[PDB]
Amino acid sequence: EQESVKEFLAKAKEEFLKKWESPSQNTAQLDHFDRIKTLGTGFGRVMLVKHKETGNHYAMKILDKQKVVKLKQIEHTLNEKRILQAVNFPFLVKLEFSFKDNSNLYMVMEYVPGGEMFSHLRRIGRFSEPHARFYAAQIVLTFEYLHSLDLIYRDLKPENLLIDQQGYIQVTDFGFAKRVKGRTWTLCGTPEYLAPEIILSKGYNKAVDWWALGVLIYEMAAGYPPFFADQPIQIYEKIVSGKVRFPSHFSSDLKDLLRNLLQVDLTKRFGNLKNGVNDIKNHKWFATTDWIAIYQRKVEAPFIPKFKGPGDTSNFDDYEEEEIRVSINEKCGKEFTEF
Ligand SMILES: Cc1ccc2c(n1)N(C)[C@H](CO)CCNC2
Ligand SMILES: Cc1ccc2c(n1)N(C)[C@H](CO)CCNC2
Ligand SMILES: Cc1ccc2c(n1)N(C)[C@H](CO)CCNC2
Ligand SMILES: Cc1ccc2c(n1)N(C)[C@H](CO)CCNC2
Repeated sequence: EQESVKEFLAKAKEEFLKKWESPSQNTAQLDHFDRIKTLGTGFGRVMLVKHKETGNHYAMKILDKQKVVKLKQIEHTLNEKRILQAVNFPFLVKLEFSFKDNSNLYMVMEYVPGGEMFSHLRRIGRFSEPHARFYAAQIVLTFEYLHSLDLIYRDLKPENLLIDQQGYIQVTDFGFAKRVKGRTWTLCGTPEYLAPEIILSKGYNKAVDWWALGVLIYEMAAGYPPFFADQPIQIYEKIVSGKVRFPSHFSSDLKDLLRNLLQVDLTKRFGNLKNGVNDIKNHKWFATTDWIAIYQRKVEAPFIPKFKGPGDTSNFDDYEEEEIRVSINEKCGKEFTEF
């Protein structure tokens, strides 16, 4: 559909609000699926499952209700599921089902077989600037979409970006995402990717996602993130200084974009100025990017992950296989009424 960015975002917001104000609930149950393999573990696990009637594969995120309460994650788990059931964008993973039982919360999403961007980045070492720019353009469009809905993402990093069968990104986890008008205050995220105003316990806004994009672009093009150290306290000291050194192989345009995204003063940071996302989209580093062609998935990707079929797990790693235990008695019912 050929139309302005403004009209596209206006309709996107109308559609999001309809699902936001009436969330879907209870759309499957656990014994509708066969368990295949644990894909990741950290109050929660991600497991490859297969729907018994259709044969379709899904990634099932399982959260232990007792651990969420103790780790003070209740509102974040409610945010994640409510946001995931309401969004719709080419680079966002689709939630197909959600439900809960006596012990756990379950979010059943499309399974993306290509693996995490993190794995591919670490195998190759670094991405060339055109390869990094292909991925970065998808994040810029996704953040323009999310921010226009008043959503902040708050966990951009290579482990949260999966690569699909066409070589495009799927942003998968929404565990820290939140609908925010104005400012928000929770400490969350991952140390290497935190903006200075999060570290300093300030009231912060969507500018923290544009800072995180600067960290991601740096890490994709260098092979390592710009602020790193053995301990979080030392990482935080480097972030708040904002002193950054760039590899000599970085182009001048890449360095300029990064100095404007990794701007410690949030009131001067690209993405947070009067022209908003257009200061990023119009930057010289993106001069070759065809934004419509990226959105429509018409650009050939830099590479296609190797995998054998929709159930192949070869691009994910191996974890001890543990039970999914469901109590005879219901736990934490009041806390998760809305889920
Ligand atoms: C499909 C899949 C596998 C492994 C993981 C995963 N998803 N995700 C996105 C989690 C966050 O939920 C973080 C990355 N590591 C484990
Ligand atoms: C009762 C309540 C309201 C709002 C919030 C909340 N609890 N908590 C504790 C979360 C963490 O889950 C972050 C702080 N801001 C939102
Ligand atoms: C440059 C331009 C114009 C119009 C649009 C556009 N880009 N994109 C890529 C959006 C998403 O941002 C969807 C396609 N239609 C509207
Ligand atoms: C294997 C399995 C099944 C069911 C349960 C279980 N384990 N355990 C041990 C839990 C967790 O302490 C408590 C008992 N209720 C359900």
